[PDB]
Amino acid sequence: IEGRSRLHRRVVITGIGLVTPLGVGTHLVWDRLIGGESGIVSLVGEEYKSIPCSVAAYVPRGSDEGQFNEQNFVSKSDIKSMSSPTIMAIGAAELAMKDSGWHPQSEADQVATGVAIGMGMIPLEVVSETALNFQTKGYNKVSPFFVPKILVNMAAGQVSIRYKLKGPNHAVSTACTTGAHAVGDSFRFIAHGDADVMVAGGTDSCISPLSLAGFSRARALSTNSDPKLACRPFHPKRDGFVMGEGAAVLVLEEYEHAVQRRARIYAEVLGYGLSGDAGHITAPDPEGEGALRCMAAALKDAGVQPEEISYINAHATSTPLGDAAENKAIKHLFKDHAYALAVSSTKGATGHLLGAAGAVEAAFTTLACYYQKLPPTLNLDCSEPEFDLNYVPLKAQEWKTEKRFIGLTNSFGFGGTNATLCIAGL
Amino acid sequence: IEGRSRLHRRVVITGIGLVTPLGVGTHLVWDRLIGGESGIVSLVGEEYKSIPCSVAAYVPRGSDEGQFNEQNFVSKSDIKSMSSPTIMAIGAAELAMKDSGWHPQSEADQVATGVAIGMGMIPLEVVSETALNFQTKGYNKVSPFFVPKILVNMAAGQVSIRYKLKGPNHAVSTACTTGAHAVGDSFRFIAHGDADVMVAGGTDSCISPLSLAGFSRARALSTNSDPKLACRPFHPKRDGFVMGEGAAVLVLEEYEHAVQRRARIYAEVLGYGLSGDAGHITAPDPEGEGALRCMAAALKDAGVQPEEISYINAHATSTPLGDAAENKAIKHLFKDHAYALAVSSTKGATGHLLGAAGAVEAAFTTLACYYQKLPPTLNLDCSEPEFDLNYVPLKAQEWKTEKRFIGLTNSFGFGGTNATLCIAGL
Ligand SMILES: [N+]
Ligand SMILES: [N+]
Repeated sequence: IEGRSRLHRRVVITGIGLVTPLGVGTHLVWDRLIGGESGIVSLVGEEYKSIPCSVAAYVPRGSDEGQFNEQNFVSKSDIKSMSSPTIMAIGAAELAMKDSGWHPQSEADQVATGVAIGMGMIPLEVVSETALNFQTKGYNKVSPFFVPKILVNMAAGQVSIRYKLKGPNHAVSTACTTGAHAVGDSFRFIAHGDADVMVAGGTDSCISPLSLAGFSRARALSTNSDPKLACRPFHPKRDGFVMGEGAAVLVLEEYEHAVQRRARIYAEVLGYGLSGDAGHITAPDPEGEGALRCMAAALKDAGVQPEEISYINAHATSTPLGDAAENKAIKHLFKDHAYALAVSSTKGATGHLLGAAGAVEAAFTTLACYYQKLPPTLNLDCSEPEFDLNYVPLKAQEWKTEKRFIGLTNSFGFGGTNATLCIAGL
Repeated sequence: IEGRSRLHRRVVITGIGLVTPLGVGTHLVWDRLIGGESGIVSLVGEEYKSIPCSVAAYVPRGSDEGQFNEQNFVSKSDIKSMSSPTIMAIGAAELAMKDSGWHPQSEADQVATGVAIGMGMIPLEVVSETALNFQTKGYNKVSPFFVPKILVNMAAGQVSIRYKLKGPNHAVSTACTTGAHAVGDSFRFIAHGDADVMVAGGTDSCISPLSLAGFSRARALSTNSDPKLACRPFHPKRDGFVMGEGAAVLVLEEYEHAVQRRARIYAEVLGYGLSGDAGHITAPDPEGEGALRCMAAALKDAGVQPEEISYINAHATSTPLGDAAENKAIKHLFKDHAYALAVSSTKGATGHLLGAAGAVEAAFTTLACYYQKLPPTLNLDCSEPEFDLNYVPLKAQEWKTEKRFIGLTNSFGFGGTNATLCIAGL
């Protein structure tokens, strides 16, 4: 005959694990973010000679609290067999599950818990080094681990294997929209009943001369040699994004499941919206039409009116055209209400985490909901007349409301692929 | 706290586009498959001399009907900006949309049509060739299109741009499960209301010395030098898969939407199940637990009892362990009903299309429903005691009886990622 009705369950976020250029550990990173810190640094080394971009954002490595020590998460042997983004994902997943208090042991809990971690790009250096090894030293020098090491889905696979997660096992690779799709897809799977818990997020760790060359050739990266100033979303002098690396993982969980085990609940995922610009492979719709459609779709999924939104964590990566288009979309969707909400882009602090960007920013939007405090857009000391909203410039803002705090987070990628998540306080 | 009831719509398949080693074009490819043909051939090229593998399945190229002519779909200029899998996906999507009669022109129809095309692995030679170019000829000799060519989501992106498809734009990358996830995710998006039409599928075209070396070092590939016999799913002498290339795209469409425009409908997508083995990085569970769980999840999603299944298109790639494990899962789940259904693997005809495998096999299962005719498992002239089911050996079987024709198609991937689709006649 026709469609029936089915139960659509409620989904909450009960844990967050962050491995980022601001540091390692969700709450330390939040403190640093709110305090106006940044992990953008100058490139070092002759190997970056000739490339127009001279800055990036690295995960700080070492044994100190807040630094990333791979050995805390994977063994020396495991290091050789997995890629850098996979290792970061395992770290972030470990931290997220510890943050959530969810460590499935029984077969039932194992099968009820899935993984949806995406990666935006293959580890290019693993491919090129192996090719050289193969071409010079022959077949027998190729590692039996080569293929599993290089596959985009192996962050999700290894997290599943290492933590015994037997539910849905999914991995998206949608360029800079990856981390948002991972969270949204996990939300849908839980709402649908495929799993009661999902370990969701994104990872990327591919800063190298070759990758920076590629993105510079696509004219995507900032050419500013000053790492303090390079990334400045909405700023008149913005000149391209700054490549970062890291992983962000969130534990999503069915609402009753969370309540019954007395989990700490940060926020509820209310809606997920998706669209395509269908315009250009790298340039965004200049009017921001795709961004408007995915934000609108997220609001429709959530059953929320534009007027009910308090905060938008913008994608705004510090590009001339990108930031302007998103700003346009926000103003066109929210009309007079655009002046009554707050928008900020946190990429000034983290850099652009590529496949992890949408997940890290879903984490920051979740924490903004939980704390009703908004992280700043760094470096925004002035703006053009077209940028006339509250972008939380420079300094964090309190945002207290007695009504429900509801936020959106946007992610857009090459290929014109767009997603928005609608996340709310409880 | 437990959630709210929402409309869950019905979803049908109204077009199929195939670019495969059996040829190009829907009913042509089906005819060849049903006729017992195969596209597996000897590897040609001196670059393959050192590697143990000697067979593969290529898309036949040329201007004859049934051959792939890239110039029919993409300009000579656009070719340079796109990878081989992207080009095959464009061809497959155009053919699928032609087959469906869906060419959206209105703003409403364009926004209602999304794209979900995945890719398992980008061609490795694009990376290593660019690396060499960068090293020896410098930054300013790197193609500005390098990053687009190495992104998994570019097939979905290009299909969106080229056919102005403005709905959800999503690209999964779950190794050999990719094509199944793309169709299932599309099904869920349409059922949920995100889109009324999705152009869904998978593409891969990465046969190269390094890729084959990788799979050989992983002990995944048949070393049989006879292309007529190399791939033989369920056979006593099976010894690894044969790598293929290609793309398969299906137009999924909301049921009322299809009826209203008087679409020709092939089949209904009833359910989608996902699981993870959480075991070995490349091998499936020897007892097929994960496979059992994803099949069972698909039946649950579809609202269908095991006894209602009449046909399974097996993932069975022609590996000792994998084929036995899937067979075990089928027997464990269906119990005595396992002897009442039919199971076949079509990889003897196409080879293993990697990220496209689950989509091509979804297409074949869809056509099995439509025609009530089952494609054979090639080369199965005998079997071991444990393989005691009806595998449609050698010759196609008519399947016109019982009640509703309901099929399953299974796909399994490295990282233990599993998916099943349940697809039925109407
Ligand atoms: N964002
Ligand atoms: N299959």
